[PDB]
Amino acid sequence: RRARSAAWSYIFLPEEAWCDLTIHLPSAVLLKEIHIQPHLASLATCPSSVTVEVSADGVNMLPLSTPVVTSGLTYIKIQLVKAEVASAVCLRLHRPRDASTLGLSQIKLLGLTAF
Amino acid sequence: RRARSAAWSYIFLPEEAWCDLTIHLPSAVLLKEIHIQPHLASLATCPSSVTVEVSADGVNMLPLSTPVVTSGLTYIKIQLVKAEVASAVCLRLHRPRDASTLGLSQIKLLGLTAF
Repeated sequence: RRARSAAWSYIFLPEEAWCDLTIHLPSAVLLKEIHIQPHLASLATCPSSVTVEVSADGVNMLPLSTPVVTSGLTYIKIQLVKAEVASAVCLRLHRPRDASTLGLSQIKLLGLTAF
Repeated sequence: RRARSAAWSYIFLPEEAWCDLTIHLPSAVLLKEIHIQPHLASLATCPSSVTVEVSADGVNMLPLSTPVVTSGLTYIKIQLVKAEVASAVCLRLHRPRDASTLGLSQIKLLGLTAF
């Protein structure tokens, strides 16, 4: 807490409105919750809206729902009502409403494997 | 900048969702823009939505429009299309979306007097 430096910072072009982060798990697991941690020192760099793309095959992303508004949140916790298999998870992050830089502290993919 | 302490901090009760700040000008002036500065060190304490109540008589508040969403903004600038007389300005500030404390740095009422 109060690290004052973003772990990952993205610079937005003026034409660009969505930044993609794609996580390829080594094997397909059941996915229940996804936790995204914005930068606590500056919530101006927090994304305005985050939609979540998952893929059971890992190459064809069939996402989950509408984009969730994440403005003014110290911690983004996205929880699935239905747990679904996902060998790859892609995250489209919108441009922040005021700042032009995207600040993320940590991305967590919580779930269970079989066997 | 980076003062790390809010100039004014409000503690929210769990039942309370709106906090009112009422500014009584000594004389009625034309009002064009209202500038509200949230706490720059922590935008978790920034209000989620701010509606603006003005009053020409100063005792009967006839507000201006729907509440403006202010989540994730380093600076709240509210500008009137039509300048209206206002001897008193009241500001209802919503509870922040994540934090339970309201952090404001400065409130500015920009306008013109006659004569």
